Amino acid sequence: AWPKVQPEVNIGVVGHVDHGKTTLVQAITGIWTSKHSEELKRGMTIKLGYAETNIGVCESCKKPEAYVTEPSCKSCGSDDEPKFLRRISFIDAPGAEVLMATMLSGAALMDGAILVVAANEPFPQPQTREHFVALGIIGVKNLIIVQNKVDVVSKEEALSQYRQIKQFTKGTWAENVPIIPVSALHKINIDSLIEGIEEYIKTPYRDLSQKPVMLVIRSFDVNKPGTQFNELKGGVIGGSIIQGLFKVDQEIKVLPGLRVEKQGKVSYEPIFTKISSIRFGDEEFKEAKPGGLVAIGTYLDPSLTKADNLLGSIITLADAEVPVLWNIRIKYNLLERVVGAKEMLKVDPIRAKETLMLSVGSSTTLGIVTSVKKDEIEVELRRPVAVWSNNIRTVISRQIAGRWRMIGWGLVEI
Ligand SMILES: Nc1nc2c(ncn2[C@@H]2O[C@H](COP(=O)(O)OP(=O)(O)NP(=O)(O)O)[C@@H](O)[C@H]2O)c(=O)[nH]1
Ligand SMILES: Nc1nc2c(ncn2[C@@H]2O[C@H](COP(=O)(O)OP(=O)(O)NP(=O)(O)O)[C@@H](O)[C@H]2O)c(=O)[nH]1
Ligand SMILES: [Mg+2]
Repeated sequence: AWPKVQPEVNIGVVGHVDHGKTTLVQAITGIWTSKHSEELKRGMTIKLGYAETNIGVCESCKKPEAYVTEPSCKSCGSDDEPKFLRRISFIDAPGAEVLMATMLSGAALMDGAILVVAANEPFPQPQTREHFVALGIIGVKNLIIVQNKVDVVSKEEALSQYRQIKQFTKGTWAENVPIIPVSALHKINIDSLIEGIEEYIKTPYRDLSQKPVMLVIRSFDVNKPGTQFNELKGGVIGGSIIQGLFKVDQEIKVLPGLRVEKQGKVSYEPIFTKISSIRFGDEEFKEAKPGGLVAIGTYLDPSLTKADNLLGSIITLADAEVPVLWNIRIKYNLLERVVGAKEMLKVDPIRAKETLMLSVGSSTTLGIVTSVKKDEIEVELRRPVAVWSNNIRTVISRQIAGRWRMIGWGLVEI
């Protein structure tokens, strides 16, 4: 048998709209990540999608077919049980250009990524470029490029695009990134991709001694109709542990917390609760480490967590000291041009009184620029952000021609 363990690594799946990200995650895991009504009706990813799978290898078989996602080697002609390697998970991003902020929130959770490129579309499409640039900025450099939909192009066409992809990465941080051709729809060469994931997206070192921090991307009311009181539960908060670890029965807090009134002014009150349960996928555990998206059960009124209310928050231990800032100072750099537009225009300098969009951890916040210098801006935010470490990465977007566009990045200075 294979052990039941949490996933130990998060692999992002990014790329231009409809290039096959969600279908690729389904080919690997058997799971369709889209769970929302609007997603099913529109046939698109809107919220971050999630799926897990075990990975093993049949030691008597040849590679790549030796790599499997279930405890059988019958497919490669062996009655032996495959050796368990690890459990992995996928963060499935939306490709829609209007949803770049959601992609950015997901990239904060990624240990590595797959950039999906459709073989039957011109290269490089706007969000092929934009998601690529985003990965570089955020530092998700453990990248595999997947050439998808090879089932609907000729070998000559696939090879032509392959050369253009290598020339695109030439002279960049991604110069040595592998390109793996697949058909996600027809599950062709998926075993080669699994081998690639093992080779190029290793599980990173973790620091379990660091103060526990979870970035929140989901929150739920888990109570269903037709249930007895015996099985009813408090609110559930979902996200990624980025350092340390959490345990059942630990006192925790949600930051910045709840928007309330205090002294005639808007304030955020830290939400204190206790961990009632820990789940990854369909399995319960007593503790949670980095890797995977964890569901933290709490004793909170489920009305506090319903419908992703706490998206963008962080969770820490109750006694942790974490800055919660209404005003932030950013040591920044600007991109040369707007890479996500159909026509890439020059990026204008930041000006005082501009409204910018700031991506910090899983959070997305608008703010007004109150100060500009050569290397530094100060921003007054509409909602405070939890800043759990010094020099956390932020991504800066500007509204250009009616769309939020990534224009730069920086370090939040505390
Ligand atoms: N021929 C072919 N079609 C594919 C392949 N992979 C995906 N498609 C098709 O491409 C369409 C989009 O697939 P989807 O996985 O939803 O793409 P996406 O990149 O997740 N879209 P979004 O950016 O909106 O999340 C679907 O009709 C799907 O069946 C493939 O390998 N071959
Ligand atoms: N810690 C913990 N997580 C749970 C518990 N029950 C469900 N979850 C997690 O919460 C998420 C949603 O649960 P699920 O029952 O699948 O769907 P749901 O509760 O109907 N959510 P929604 O109403 O948003 O559809 C999943 O990630 C699941 O693993 C629980 O008792 N404890
Ligand atoms: Mg999708």
